[PDB]
Amino acid sequence: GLYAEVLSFYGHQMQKLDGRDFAGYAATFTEDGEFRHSPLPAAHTRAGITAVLEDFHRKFKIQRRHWFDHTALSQASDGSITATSYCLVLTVHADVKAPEFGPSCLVHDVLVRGADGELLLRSRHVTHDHV
Amino acid sequence: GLYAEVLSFYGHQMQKLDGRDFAGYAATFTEDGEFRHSPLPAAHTRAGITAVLEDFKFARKIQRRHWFDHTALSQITATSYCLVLTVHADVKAPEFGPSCLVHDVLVRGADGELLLRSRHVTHDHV
Amino acid sequence: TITALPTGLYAEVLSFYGHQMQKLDGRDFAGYAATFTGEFAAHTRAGITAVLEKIQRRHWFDHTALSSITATSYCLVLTVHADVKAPEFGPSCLVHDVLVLLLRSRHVTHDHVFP
Repeated sequence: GLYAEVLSFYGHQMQKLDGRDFAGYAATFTEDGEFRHSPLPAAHTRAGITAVLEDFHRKFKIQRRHWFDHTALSQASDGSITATSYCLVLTVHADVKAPEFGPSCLVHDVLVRGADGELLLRSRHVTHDHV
Repeated sequence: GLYAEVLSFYGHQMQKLDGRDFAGYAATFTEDGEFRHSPLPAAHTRAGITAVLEDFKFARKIQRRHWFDHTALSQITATSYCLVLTVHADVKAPEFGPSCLVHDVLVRGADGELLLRSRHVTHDHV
Repeated sequence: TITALPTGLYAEVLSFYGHQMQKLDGRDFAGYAATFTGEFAAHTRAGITAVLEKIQRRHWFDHTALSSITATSYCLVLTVHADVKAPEFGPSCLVHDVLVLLLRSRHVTHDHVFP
């Protein structure tokens, strides 16, 4: 049940990000949420995560898609859920049917539960397979 | 439990489509099932969906794969990413495209099976 | 429906694949072979490990379909070269598995190889 719940969490989360719902995407993080886009320092809090998303977005006629695969879960000692997933970024250009691909990434997530049973992302660290 | 069942539903459904089992694929729709390949009039009923698939360029040298990702269910309405792969004989690297959004409406069958009332596909490059 | 398999088993298979492929792609060839009981043709874990023996590969899976449990999945291999952001793709494969979670056999066919 937990595995399907995390996949569903990721499904809604990524569709917000790719739909330019940067505030909704940040809302899936804890309020002290930690996000490292690349090995620039990590962004902190939802407002910080939102700012980082806008800035890396200005470079983008463009429709981005963040595909996930092979999510692997494990329980930490503090009740947190460690998640590691593959991610492949698609960049779709207007009137060009073939997307261009890259980067291929590893997504290191720390998930938490809480009083109301809902999951939230404490931290996300993204590494690039070509780096 | 429903989320895993929908992923399972898509796994069998897409493998039918990619295996050129167009009638089996249409059988995953309701009787009045509706399919819209792009914003082209939409096909109606199993025969209409099957006919549309038969008509639409390719088996001696082409193998297609319709990958799904990030299924999100809501209220059953389903939206998933889709990426089409075109594999050519003796060519290891597939051709990619289009990248699509799959807007689905899921309902409960009489046998208790899942079925698609409607499927609307949009293309990310349009 | 009455012939459907439990949904918990389906998620368990996806999780099984998630841990399994990450070991393989991390060049943990013994850990990957440890997910077999098994034939791959190579036989037993020691034979599988030996056969497996700059570049970072990723084996993506999709559309797992279950039916001993017979499993068939799509697989797409990514080859990522150092300092090159766009991966190289291929082959696209079908993964035929028999689950008892552990594998006796994995039969991989290539979509670009026609009869």
